[PDB]
Amino acid sequence: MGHHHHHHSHSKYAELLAIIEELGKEIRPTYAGSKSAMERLKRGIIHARGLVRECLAETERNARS
Amino acid sequence: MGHHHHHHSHSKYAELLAIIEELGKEIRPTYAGSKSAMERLKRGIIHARGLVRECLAETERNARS
Repeated sequence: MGHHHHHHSHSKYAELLAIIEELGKEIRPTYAGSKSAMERLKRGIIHARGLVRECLAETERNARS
Repeated sequence: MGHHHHHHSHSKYAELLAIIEELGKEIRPTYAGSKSAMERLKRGIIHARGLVRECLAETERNARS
């Protein structure tokens, strides 16, 4: 419990969270046949994957894989 | 052509990738008005969001600001 998001600092993670919390909102209008919402949904989904691949290229070498 | 992934390292980022790319598909049946699809999309998004908070809070202890 705590309706108080952290501010978007210079971080893959702060942005990655900010994207995915947005994408959950745009499900309702996308399902309701709204073409602007499905665009925002897709836009963030690809943008999020971009941060995940930045984080993977880093953390996979930093792990042992 | 970047469909080939790496062997998923024991990490939430690897699982996170697998979710978010699949959400890219989930846009199509959700927008179509499939009630099963909006539930898959949302389930994936709240799961993904949880993974990001786990690694964000951990990087909050690691990195300063």
